[PDB]
Amino acid sequence: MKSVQTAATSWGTVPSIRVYTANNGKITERCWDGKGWYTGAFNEPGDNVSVTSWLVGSAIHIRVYASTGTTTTEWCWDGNGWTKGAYTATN
Amino acid sequence: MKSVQTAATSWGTVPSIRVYTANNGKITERCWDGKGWYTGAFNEPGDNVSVTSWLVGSAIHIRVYASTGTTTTEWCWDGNGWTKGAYTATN
Amino acid sequence: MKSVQTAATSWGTVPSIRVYTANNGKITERCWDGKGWYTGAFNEPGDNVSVTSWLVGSAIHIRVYASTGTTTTEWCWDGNGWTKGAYTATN
Ligand SMILES: OC[C@@]1(O)OC[C@@H](O)[C@@H](O)[C@@H]1O
Ligand SMILES: OC[C@@]1(O)OC[C@@H](O)[C@@H](O)[C@@H]1O
Ligand SMILES: OC[C@@]1(O)OC[C@@H](O)[C@@H](O)[C@@H]1O
Ligand SMILES: OC[C@@]1(O)OC[C@@H](O)[C@@H](O)[C@@H]1O
Ligand SMILES: OC[C@@]1(O)OC[C@@H](O)[C@@H](O)[C@@H]1O
Ligand SMILES: OC[C@@]1(O)OC[C@@H](O)[C@@H](O)[C@@H]1O
Repeated sequence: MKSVQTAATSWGTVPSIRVYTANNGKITERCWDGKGWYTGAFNEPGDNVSVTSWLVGSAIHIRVYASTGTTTTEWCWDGNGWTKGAYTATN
Repeated sequence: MKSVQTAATSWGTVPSIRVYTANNGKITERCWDGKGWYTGAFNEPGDNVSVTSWLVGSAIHIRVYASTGTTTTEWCWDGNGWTKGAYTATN
Repeated sequence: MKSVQTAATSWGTVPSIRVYTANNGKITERCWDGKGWYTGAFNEPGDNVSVTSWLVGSAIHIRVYASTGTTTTEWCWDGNGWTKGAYTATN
């Protein structure tokens, strides 16, 4: 019995938390902004996940690294929707 | 599981570091505060681990996400003990 | 199928990002500082990887925890080359 795999990030002092879970090839996102957990907009394929985030002033930026096989895809949140990032592995 | 699985967080400029290792279904904690590595109070079940933390002043707040199977348990350090948090993977 | 396993850290407001990938027993590093992804100096054996980093002023310090079997090795970046750290899982 394998286990799901998670990645977590947080920012500010409320704080906001985002937890990403890779489960059966699908990565989903749960969100905390101080008043209960809810399901976020991130939904992308992957068996492995890592995450980092940074603030510019008050604006959060999130990068999620989703891996299937040997291919890692980066996904970007910059305040107005998830988009694919430029990340590639060694060529 | 071939190898153990780790997660790490750090805070301040000394820094303090906490490293969580999932090994044989148990997660344990090693701590650095600038003066040598020692074993921390965290000990909970899990095959997978992730962590995030934030400061309020000089006071650290840690959240560890411990997963076994498809069950992810959030553990909260807010200065005095590890308490089960409100996190669920789905409302 | 099995997939590679990653860990990510970031700092500053550009930001700089480092992504560590464990692939078939080797951990390598990809780097972003605003101007394209490139291959970093980090290269160490391991089947699992986690990372944390902290700034002291504008100087970044990175700790990478590489695991093979039950043995976790800490690798330290402090501005001038990767060195093995004092981390042990026991004692
Ligand atoms: O406010 C919720 C939300 O917009 O926060 C930023 C990202 O985590 C999004 O996926 C998420 O749906
Ligand atoms: O704004 C998108 C982006 O430029 O952000 C920094 C890195 O995450 C890049 O790979 C990514 O394409
Ligand atoms: O000083 C050690 C300690 O109290 O630091 C905060 C948490 O990491 C605890 O598990 C840990 O025992
Ligand atoms: O104080 C505990 C708590 O409220 O902290 C913020 C989140 O980690 C919650 O899931 C958790 O229950
Ligand atoms: O500029 C790239 C670099 O020096 O940045 C700090 C560390 O990530 C190093 O491994 C890496 O080669
Ligand atoms: O400067 C290296 C070092 O002292 O930094 C703090 C911890 O990462 C230690 O394990 C490590 O040896």
